[PDB]
Amino acid sequence: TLPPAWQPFLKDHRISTFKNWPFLEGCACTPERMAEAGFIHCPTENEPDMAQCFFCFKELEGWEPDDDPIEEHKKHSSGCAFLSVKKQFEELTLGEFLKLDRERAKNKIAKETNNKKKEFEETAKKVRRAIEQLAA
Amino acid sequence: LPPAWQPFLKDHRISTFKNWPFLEGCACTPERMAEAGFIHCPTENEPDMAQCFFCFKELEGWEPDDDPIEEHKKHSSGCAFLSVKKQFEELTLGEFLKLDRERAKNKIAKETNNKKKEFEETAKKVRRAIEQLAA
Ligand SMILES: [Zn+2]
Ligand SMILES: [Zn+2]
Repeated sequence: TLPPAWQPFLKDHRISTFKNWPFLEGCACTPERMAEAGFIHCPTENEPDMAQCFFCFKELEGWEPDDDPIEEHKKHSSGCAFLSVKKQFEELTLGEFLKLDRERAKNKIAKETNNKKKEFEETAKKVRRAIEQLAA
Repeated sequence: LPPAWQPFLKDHRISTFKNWPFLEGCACTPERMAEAGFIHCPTENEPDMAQCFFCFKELEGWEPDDDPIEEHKKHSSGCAFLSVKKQFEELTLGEFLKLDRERAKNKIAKETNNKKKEFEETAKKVRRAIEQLAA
Protein backbone atom coordinates (compact mmCIF):
# COMPACT_ATOMS: atom_id res chain seq x y z
CA THR A 1 0.00 0.00 0.00
CA LEU A 2 1.10 3.65 -0.76
CA PRO A 3 0.28 6.92 1.00
CA PRO A 4 -3.38 7.64 0.11
CA ALA A 5 -2.75 11.03 -1.53
CA TRP A 6 -0.53 9.26 -4.07
CA GLN A 7 -2.87 6.40 -5.23
CA PRO A 8 -4.42 8.53 -8.02
CA PHE A 9 -0.99 8.15 -9.41
CA LEU A 10 -1.65 4.41 -9.59
CA LYS A 11 -3.86 3.22 -12.48
CA ASP A 12 -5.51 0.34 -10.73
CA HIS A 13 -6.58 2.92 -8.24
CA ARG A 14 -8.21 5.03 -10.88
CA ILE A 15 -9.83 2.07 -12.56
CA SER A 16 -11.33 1.30 -9.11
CA THR A 17 -13.16 4.66 -8.86
CA PHE A 18 -15.36 3.87 -11.90
CA LYS A 19 -18.30 2.21 -10.26
CA ASN A 20 -21.49 2.17 -12.16
CA TRP A 21 -19.65 3.63 -15.08
CA PRO A 22 -21.79 2.75 -18.16
CA PHE A 23 -19.40 2.66 -21.14
CA LEU A 24 -18.07 -0.83 -20.90
CA GLU A 25 -17.13 -3.86 -23.03
CA GLY A 26 -17.04 -2.82 -26.61
CA CYS A 27 -16.99 0.93 -25.84
CA ALA A 28 -13.76 2.94 -26.53
CA CYS A 29 -14.07 4.74 -23.18
CA THR A 30 -14.12 1.83 -20.69
CA PRO A 31 -12.99 2.55 -17.04
CA GLU A 32 -9.71 1.01 -18.05
CA ARG A 33 -9.17 3.25 -20.97
CA MET A 34 -10.27 6.27 -18.98
CA ALA A 35 -7.73 5.36 -16.35
CA GLU A 36 -4.70 5.09 -18.67
CA ALA A 37 -5.70 8.54 -19.66
CA GLY A 38 -5.71 10.02 -16.23
CA PHE A 39 -9.33 10.18 -15.23
CA ILE A 40 -11.03 9.43 -11.98
CA HIS A 41 -14.81 9.07 -11.66
CA CYS A 42 -16.57 12.02 -9.87
CA PRO A 43 -20.23 11.28 -10.24
CA THR A 44 -22.59 14.10 -9.24
CA GLU A 45 -26.29 13.20 -8.84
CA ASN A 46 -26.63 15.70 -11.68
CA GLU A 47 -23.38 14.63 -13.35
CA PRO A 48 -22.89 10.88 -13.38
CA ASP A 49 -20.34 10.60 -16.26
CA MET A 50 -18.23 13.27 -14.49
CA ALA A 51 -14.53 12.51 -14.70
CA GLN A 52 -11.25 14.38 -14.08
CA CYS A 53 -7.54 14.11 -14.81
CA PHE A 54 -6.04 13.43 -11.29
CA PHE A 55 -3.02 15.65 -12.39
CA CYS A 56 -4.44 18.78 -14.41
CA PHE A 57 -7.80 18.80 -12.59
CA LYS A 58 -9.96 19.15 -15.68
CA GLU A 59 -13.40 17.74 -15.59
CA LEU A 60 -15.47 16.32 -18.47
CA GLU A 61 -18.96 15.07 -19.20
CA GLY A 62 -20.77 13.88 -22.31
CA TRP A 63 -19.19 10.50 -22.83
CA GLU A 64 -20.15 8.49 -25.95
CA PRO A 65 -19.13 4.79 -26.35
CA ASP A 66 -16.96 5.90 -29.21
CA ASP A 67 -14.87 8.39 -27.29
CA ASP A 68 -11.10 7.86 -26.98
CA PRO A 69 -10.26 9.35 -23.47
CA ILE A 70 -6.77 10.14 -24.58
CA GLU A 71 -7.10 12.41 -27.66
CA GLU A 72 -10.14 13.96 -25.80
CA HIS A 73 -7.81 14.97 -22.95
CA LYS A 74 -5.14 16.37 -25.37
CA LYS A 75 -7.92 18.42 -26.86
CA HIS A 76 -9.35 19.93 -23.74
CA SER A 77 -6.03 20.09 -21.73
CA SER A 78 -3.11 20.03 -24.14
CA GLY A 79 -0.81 21.25 -21.34
CA CYS A 80 -1.27 18.36 -18.92
CA ALA A 81 2.08 17.05 -17.91
CA PHE A 82 0.70 13.58 -17.32
CA LEU A 83 0.21 13.22 -20.99
CA SER A 84 3.90 13.51 -21.69
CA VAL A 85 4.67 10.83 -19.08
CA LYS A 86 5.68 7.75 -21.02
CA LYS A 87 6.94 5.31 -18.30
CA GLN A 88 5.10 3.11 -15.93
CA PHE A 89 4.87 4.20 -12.36
CA GLU A 90 7.65 2.00 -10.85
CA GLU A 91 10.00 2.91 -13.63
CA LEU A 92 10.29 6.46 -12.45
CA THR A 93 13.06 8.05 -10.34
CA LEU A 94 11.67 9.26 -6.97
CA GLY A 95 13.14 12.49 -8.33
CA GLU A 96 11.11 12.47 -11.54
CA PHE A 97 8.07 11.57 -9.47
CA LEU A 98 8.42 14.05 -6.62
CA LYS A 99 8.73 16.80 -9.25
CA LEU A 100 5.35 15.75 -10.80
CA ASP A 101 3.75 15.50 -7.49
CA ARG A 102 4.75 19.10 -7.40
CA GLU A 103 3.01 20.23 -10.59
CA ARG A 104 -0.07 18.30 -9.46
CA ALA A 105 -0.29 20.19 -6.21
CA LYS A 106 0.47 23.48 -7.91
CA ASN A 107 -2.00 22.73 -10.77
CA LYS A 108 -4.43 21.76 -8.04
CA ILE A 109 -4.14 25.13 -6.37
CA ALA A 110 -4.45 26.97 -9.72
CA LYS A 111 -7.79 25.14 -10.25
CA GLU A 112 -9.13 26.05 -6.89
CA THR A 113 -8.29 29.71 -7.83
CA ASN A 114 -9.92 29.71 -11.26
CA ASN A 115 -12.82 28.20 -9.27
CA LYS A 116 -13.02 30.77 -6.54
CA LYS A 117 -13.01 33.21 -9.33
CA LYS A 118 -15.85 31.57 -11.23
CA GLU A 119 -17.82 31.56 -7.96
CA PHE A 120 -17.13 35.31 -7.43
CA GLU A 121 -18.32 36.31 -10.91
CA GLU A 122 -21.34 34.18 -10.41
CA THR A 123 -22.20 36.09 -7.15
CA ALA A 124 -21.55 39.47 -8.80
CA LYS A 125 -24.06 38.67 -11.62
CA LYS A 126 -26.68 38.09 -8.94
CA VAL A 127 -25.81 41.21 -7.07
CA ARG A 128 -25.90 43.23 -10.25
CA ARG A 129 -29.23 41.77 -11.36
CA ALA A 130 -30.75 42.37 -7.97
CA ILE A 131 -29.73 46.05 -8.01
CA GLU A 132 -31.30 46.69 -11.43
CA GLN A 133 -34.58 45.23 -10.13
CA LEU A 134 -34.41 47.78 -7.43
CA ALA A 135 -33.99 50.61 -9.86
CA ALA A 136 -37.21 50.35 -11.83
CA LEU B 1 6.86 12.67 1.47
CA PRO B 2 4.83 10.66 4.17
CA PRO B 3 5.86 9.88 7.78
CA ALA B 4 6.95 6.24 7.42
CA TRP B 5 9.33 6.78 4.55
CA GLN B 6 11.13 9.57 6.28
CA PRO B 7 13.80 7.23 7.86
CA PHE B 8 14.73 6.68 4.29
CA LEU B 9 15.91 10.22 4.18
CA LYS B 10 19.34 11.32 5.52
CA ASP B 11 18.08 14.70 6.79
CA HIS B 12 15.33 13.06 8.80
CA ARG B 13 17.77 10.56 10.20
CA ILE B 14 19.95 13.47 11.36
CA SER B 15 16.92 15.33 12.62
CA THR B 16 16.76 12.50 15.19
CA PHE B 17 20.04 13.15 17.03
CA LYS B 18 18.84 15.15 20.05
CA ASN B 19 21.75 15.27 22.44
CA TRP B 20 24.43 12.98 21.01
CA PRO B 21 27.42 13.60 23.18
CA PHE B 22 29.54 13.67 19.99
CA LEU B 23 29.95 16.60 17.63
CA GLU B 24 32.56 18.69 15.82
CA GLY B 25 35.85 17.01 16.45
CA CYS B 26 34.42 13.51 16.58
CA ALA B 27 34.20 11.00 13.66
CA CYS B 28 30.88 9.64 15.06
CA THR B 29 29.00 12.85 14.24
CA PRO B 30 25.28 13.04 13.67
CA GLU B 31 25.86 13.45 9.97
CA ARG B 32 28.15 10.39 9.61
CA MET B 33 25.95 8.39 11.92
CA ALA B 34 22.83 9.01 9.90
CA GLU B 35 24.67 8.41 6.70
CA ALA B 36 24.82 4.78 7.93
CA GLY B 37 21.10 4.54 8.65
CA PHE B 38 21.13 5.47 12.26
CA ILE B 39 18.34 7.08 14.17
CA HIS B 40 18.84 8.26 17.82
CA CYS B 41 16.57 6.23 20.14
CA PRO B 42 17.82 7.60 23.53
CA THR B 43 16.53 6.39 26.82
CA GLU B 44 17.42 6.45 30.55
CA ASN B 45 20.11 3.74 30.60
CA GLU B 46 20.82 4.33 26.91
CA PRO B 47 20.99 8.17 26.18
CA ASP B 48 23.40 7.38 23.33
CA MET B 49 21.53 4.44 21.70
CA ALA B 50 21.19 4.38 17.94
CA GLN B 51 19.43 2.08 15.43
CA CYS B 52 19.28 1.29 11.65
CA PHE B 53 15.98 2.46 10.17
CA PHE B 54 16.27 -0.48 7.77
CA CYS B 55 17.88 -3.51 9.44
CA PHE B 56 16.94 -2.40 12.99
CA LYS B 57 20.13 -3.34 14.76
CA GLU B 58 20.52 -1.24 17.97
CA LEU B 59 24.04 -0.09 19.06
CA GLU B 60 25.30 1.44 22.37
CA GLY B 61 28.63 2.64 23.69
CA TRP B 62 29.71 5.11 21.07
CA GLU B 63 33.11 6.86 21.24
CA PRO B 64 34.38 9.92 19.29
CA ASP B 65 36.56 7.79 17.10
CA ASP B 66 33.99 5.12 16.22
CA ASP B 67 33.27 5.02 12.40
CA PRO B 68 29.46 4.33 12.25
CA ILE B 69 29.53 2.67 8.79
CA GLU B 70 32.17 0.23 10.01
CA GLU B 71 30.35 -0.46 13.29
CA HIS B 72 27.31 -1.06 11.14
CA LYS B 73 29.00 -3.53 8.68
CA LYS B 74 30.51 -5.38 11.61
CA HIS B 75 27.27 -5.83 13.53
CA SER B 76 24.87 -6.29 10.61
CA SER B 77 26.27 -7.65 7.43
CA GLY B 78 22.83 -8.52 6.07
CA CYS B 79 21.42 -5.14 5.65
CA ALA B 80 20.41 -4.21 2.11
CA PHE B 81 20.92 -0.56 3.05
CA LEU B 82 24.70 -0.72 3.20
CA SER B 83 24.68 -1.91 -0.45
CA VAL B 84 22.43 1.04 -1.52
CA LYS B 85 24.83 3.27 -3.40
CA LYS B 86 22.30 5.59 -5.13
CA GLN B 87 20.97 8.81 -3.72
CA PHE B 88 17.36 8.54 -2.52
CA GLU B 89 15.99 10.56 -5.41
CA GLU B 90 17.94 8.58 -8.03
CA LEU B 91 16.17 5.41 -6.88
CA THR B 92 13.42 3.93 -9.07
CA LEU B 93 9.92 3.74 -7.53
CA GLY B 94 10.22 0.04 -8.07
CA GLU B 95 13.58 -0.35 -6.32
CA PHE B 96 12.39 1.96 -3.61
CA LEU B 97 9.35 -0.30 -3.14
CA LYS B 98 11.53 -3.44 -3.06
CA LEU B 99 13.63 -1.85 -0.19
CA ASP B 100 10.54 -0.99 1.66
CA ARG B 101 9.27 -4.41 1.18
CA GLU B 102 12.56 -5.77 2.67
CA ARG B 103 12.54 -3.20 5.41
CA ALA B 104 9.15 -4.28 6.66
CA LYS B 105 10.38 -7.95 6.46
CA ASN B 106 13.35 -7.26 8.77
CA LYS B 107 10.98 -5.46 11.14
CA ILE B 108 8.91 -8.69 11.27
CA ALA B 109 12.01 -10.83 11.63
CA LYS B 110 13.09 -8.60 14.53
CA GLU B 111 9.80 -8.71 16.44
CA THR B 112 9.59 -12.52 15.86
CA ASN B 113 13.01 -12.91 17.43
CA ASN B 114 11.84 -10.87 20.36
CA LYS B 115 8.80 -12.99 20.87
CA LYS B 116 11.09 -16.13 20.85
CA LYS B 117 13.35 -14.70 23.59
CA GLU B 118 10.33 -13.56 25.56
CA PHE B 119 8.68 -16.99 25.14
CA GLU B 120 11.86 -18.97 26.17
CA GLU B 121 12.30 -16.80 29.23
CA THR B 122 8.84 -17.68 30.35
CA ALA B 123 9.36 -21.31 29.45
CA LYS B 124 12.39 -21.37 31.92
CA LYS B 125 10.50 -19.65 34.68
CA VAL B 126 7.64 -22.11 34.25
CA ARG B 127 9.79 -25.30 33.96
CA ARG B 128 11.91 -24.41 36.96
CA ALA B 129 8.94 -23.65 39.06
CA ILE B 130 7.31 -26.93 38.17
CA GLU B 131 10.51 -28.90 38.67
CA GLN B 132 10.75 -27.43 42.20
CA LEU B 133 7.28 -28.76 42.82
CA ALA B 134 8.49 -32.32 42.05
CA ALA B 135 10.68 -32.17 45.24
ZN1 LIG C 1 -4.74 15.65 -17.56
ZN1 LIG D 1 21.18 -2.00 8.32
